[PDB]
Amino acid sequence: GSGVLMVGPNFRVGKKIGCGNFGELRLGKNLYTNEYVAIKLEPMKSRAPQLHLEYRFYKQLGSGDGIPQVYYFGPCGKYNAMVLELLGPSLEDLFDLCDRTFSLKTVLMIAIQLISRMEYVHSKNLIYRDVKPENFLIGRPGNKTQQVIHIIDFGLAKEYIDPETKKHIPYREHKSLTGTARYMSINTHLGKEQSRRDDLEALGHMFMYFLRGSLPWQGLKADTLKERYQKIGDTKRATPIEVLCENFPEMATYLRYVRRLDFFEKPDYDYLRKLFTDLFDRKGYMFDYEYDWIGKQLPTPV
Ligand SMILES: CC(C)(C)c1ccc(Nc2nc3ccc(C#N)cc3[nH]2)cc1
Repeated sequence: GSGVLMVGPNFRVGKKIGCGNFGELRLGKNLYTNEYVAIKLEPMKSRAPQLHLEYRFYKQLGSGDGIPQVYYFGPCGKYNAMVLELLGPSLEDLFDLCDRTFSLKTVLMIAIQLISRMEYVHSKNLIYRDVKPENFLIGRPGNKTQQVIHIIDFGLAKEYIDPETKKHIPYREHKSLTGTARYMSINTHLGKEQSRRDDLEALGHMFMYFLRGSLPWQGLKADTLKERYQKIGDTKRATPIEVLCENFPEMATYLRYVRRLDFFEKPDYDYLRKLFTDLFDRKGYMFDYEYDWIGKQLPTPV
């Protein structure tokens, strides 16, 4: 036939975009509306499927602020595909573009939005579990949500409230480590079941990462993943919050609060946001969405 890969009745699959994957994220086009989209692909032969249920997580999330719109899920050649709204570059891409350091203003504008974003996700009975700069993308120049920080990849998500019992998932240990070691919470390092508190702690680690330019456990290597994980964990525990957050009192207060939350406990999202909006106002900053990357030349697939 054609020679061209189609998804559903109107989505033309195009070049693969982004870094790493390996052909799992491709640019696409909606031939019917003449709009570009992002297409996530998973070989039907996959060992550990994640696509179809990530799709289900999106259905459960519904339409939300900062949540990419999902258009289709279906077979595509020897692939299973999920089609979503095309977005802009990730926070990691922007960080590199800004010489690997964000100003406090930029970081606070990011943190205020991400705390709300996480609260939205949690309000849908889901815990994220995959916090990292690569999973947060700004909108597209023009498509009016370019200043909005979006969250992607719910492949590692989990329902923390059992749909039938309506009870919080039970506490337990011995969970295998798979997530990204640089940002994960200390309790995650200990093999404990993750809950709402962990998503928040991970955000904190990321905030300090942006503010300092790096984290003090970032260069640890070992002979086995488990060994690398343990080392990073030991250093996180061995580094006092007052040292990690030197010169950023509010960041220390945030991190101390989340690190001390109980497993079943619902975080006080308003409290955490106010720590940052109070500081923001105190510094005299204006929440005008003028991040550090404003004015630069942004990487784009199209
Ligand atoms: C920096 C560069 C690699 C060119 C780049 C690559 C892709 C996008 N845009 C983009 N929109 C997306 C929507 C959903 C998902 C998922 N899951 C990934 C995306 N990536 C923006 C910039």
